Amino acid sequence: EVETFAFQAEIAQLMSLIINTFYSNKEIFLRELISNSSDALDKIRYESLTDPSKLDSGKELHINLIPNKQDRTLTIVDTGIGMTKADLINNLGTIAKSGTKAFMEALQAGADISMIGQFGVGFYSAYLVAEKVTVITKHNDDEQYAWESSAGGSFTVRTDTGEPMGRGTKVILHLKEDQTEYLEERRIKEIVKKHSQFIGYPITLFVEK
Amino acid sequence: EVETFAFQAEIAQLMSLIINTFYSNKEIFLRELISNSSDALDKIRYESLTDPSKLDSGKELHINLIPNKQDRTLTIVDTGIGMTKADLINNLGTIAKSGTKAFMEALQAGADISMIGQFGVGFYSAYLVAEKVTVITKHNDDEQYAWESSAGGSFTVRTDTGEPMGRGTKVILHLKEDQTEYLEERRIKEIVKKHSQFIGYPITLFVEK
Ligand SMILES: CN(C(=O)c1cc2c(C(=O)N3CCCC3)[nH]nc2cc1O)c1ccc(N2CCOCC2)cc1
Ligand SMILES: CN(C(=O)c1cc2c(C(=O)N3CCCC3)[nH]nc2cc1O)c1ccc(N2CCOCC2)cc1
Repeated sequence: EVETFAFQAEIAQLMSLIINTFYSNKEIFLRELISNSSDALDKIRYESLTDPSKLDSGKELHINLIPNKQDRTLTIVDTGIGMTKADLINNLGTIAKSGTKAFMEALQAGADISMIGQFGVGFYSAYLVAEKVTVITKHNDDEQYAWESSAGGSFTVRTDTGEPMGRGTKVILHLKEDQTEYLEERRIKEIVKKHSQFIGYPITLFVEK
Repeated sequence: EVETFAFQAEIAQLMSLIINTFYSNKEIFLRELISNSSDALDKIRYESLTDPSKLDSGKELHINLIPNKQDRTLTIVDTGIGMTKADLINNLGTIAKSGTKAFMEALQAGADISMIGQFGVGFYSAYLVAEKVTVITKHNDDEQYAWESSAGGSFTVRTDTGEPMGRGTKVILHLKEDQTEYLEERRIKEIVKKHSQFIGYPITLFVEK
């Protein structure tokens, strides 16, 4: 039912560095996640040019930002290409290996944590603000999956029996208690305007009722 | 034999802006092209994880920089995924439309030409230094092609009967007379160190004999 995996050694080391380093410029996590969503959307958009049937699972290409004060969660939803079971368990970790090692070498040489995206491992900056990250994903060629990690060197992958999402990725950030500023509408708008002004897909902020 | 196509209106406008604007920070073209090569290499590397036969056309994943003082050309060769005929004629132009329009709107609003890559149209910065650009490409699923443009609103595409390259893309920059500094070893090294220090593939500079 639920399978548990160890992160690649380099990724586990990067996650501990992120979780334990005193670093006040935490807002970069949102830019990194939106950039990842933009990449997934670019991929499905490109693939649909030669195979329009790839859009049968949904034609709208967008990003939704969903803060939830009551649950203390910030959700980033996109209708990109999504990820396969192989992506979640191995492919993405394999690809991230050289960038993770290079990033850690750069930090040692005095680089700033904000440079994380230049190494293709921006996702892990989510651990600056989140105690747990849950990722629900659906690729055309595979089942709907739930990936999850509270760091500590492991992650889980299971088939997701929850609401179907058609195609794409939903990243659910379970925020740390001192990081609730990222649930504020004005704060999210400020971050998006500063870092993500130039993304080629509509970014919609869902206002809480 | 040789087919001639018009650039999409927005791209033709961007090219004229690039060719006609007084802008001294021309070195960004090399960073933009190396970033494009890195993207192509990421794609083949990722695809090879689920289908290792995609590497039958070549296992080495790298970038070569080849200045040629005698021909006044700077060649950037990569062994990435390469491009199909559809990529050259339509797909890449289609995708670049929103980014090109957005980039031009940003320039109007005072943005710097160096921001070109943030709009996914970095390739066109090649026209800061080149009077003509020739692109030889080979994707696993297609024939070897030669794309070429001296701007002026048109480009050509033909099947290439020249040396086979296995898989990848070769960008040949026919430099403007006042832009020969980009053929100098020290100058290329300076640019690569400043802008491309963090690329996940070997970048080899070929020294002229
Ligand atoms: C296909 N795909 C996605 O569906 C997707 C993944 C996301 C992640 C993420 O990175 N992970 C979530 C689980 C663990 C790793 N964060 N937000 C995401 C939004 C998405 O739509 C995807 C997009 C981008 C990238 N990367 C970009 C940087 O360079 C390396 C590849 C890899 C996959
Ligand atoms: C698959 N592929 C390539 O084989 C390749 C293309 C290159 C270009 C280029 O852009 N063009 C050459 C002909 C006309 C347009 N310049 N140097 C390149 C090196 C390459 O290996 C490729 C790589 C990157 C991208 N883009 C990145 C930015 O975002 C939009 C997509 C699109 C295709």
